Amino acid sequence: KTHVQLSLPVLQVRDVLVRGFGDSVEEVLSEARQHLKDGTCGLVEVEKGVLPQLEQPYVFIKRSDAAPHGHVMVELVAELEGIQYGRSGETLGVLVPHVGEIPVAYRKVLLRK
Repeated sequence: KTHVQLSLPVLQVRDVLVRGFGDSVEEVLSEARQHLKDGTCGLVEVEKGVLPQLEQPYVFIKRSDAAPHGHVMVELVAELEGIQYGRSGETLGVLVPHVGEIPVAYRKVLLRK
């Protein structure tokens, strides 16, 4: 399937134990896609002061369309030193590994895979 229905645990930035997916744009997109498939991917909602508490490169989920079955269609865009690899809509949040942090909510998305 080109798209997969996922429910992503929304984590508070100060709870996150592993604050990024790796060290290159290509690695973080790779790792983010693997964790999304394995159900080991969390979402941090971007507000003032969140991104400097996480590790670059960042992986964003961005709205790719204007929401089948409640699930917003999203795609991945990475960012490193102010350059983004990908072009998409509004940021829903930044992806991080999930290693058992208690979420505050769940974000239903349809992921272009």
